Amino acid sequence: PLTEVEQKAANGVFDDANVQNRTLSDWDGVWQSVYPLLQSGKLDPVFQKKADADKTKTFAEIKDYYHKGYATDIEMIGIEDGIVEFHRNNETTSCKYDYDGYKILTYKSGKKGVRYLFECKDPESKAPKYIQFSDHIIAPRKSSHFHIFMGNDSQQSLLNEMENWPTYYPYQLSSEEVVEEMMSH
Repeated sequence: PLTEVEQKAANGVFDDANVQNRTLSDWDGVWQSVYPLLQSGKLDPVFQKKADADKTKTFAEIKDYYHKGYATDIEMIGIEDGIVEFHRNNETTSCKYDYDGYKILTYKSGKKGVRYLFECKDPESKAPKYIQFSDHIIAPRKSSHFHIFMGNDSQQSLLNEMENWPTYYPYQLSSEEVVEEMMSH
């Protein structure tokens, strides 16, 4: 169900002229952090396969890399009617985020990605001032999973973040299915 342009953009290959703005509604739904799967051992098959297929890397290096990447105490995210909710252990923050457009990034690998930028302008909210979505999509399309960046300093600080990228799949997916997607999608 992917066009050549979408399929290549998914793999970090695209012309900048094909990148288009999106809206918050692309990430509407209830979403679950993948971090507990890593911690329980349920992602081990993912790292096992990757380590096997790549002769220059080991299981421990791969798992540690995703441990840094996935680490977060934000267990779920809900997005509905313009509001993003961050669920921690019993505690919950939210904001009606403003869209701020996107930024195209060229990574050290020469692959490319796009960050979709939002800002909380509610002086009453306790949610992060700036957030960014990255999900291998460069034009309007409902997301099937996403990486999110959050902070209070600047958008540019987040643009540089490459170590920690808390990651979220639809909360209705079983663990097997989240594993299958990480192996396949």
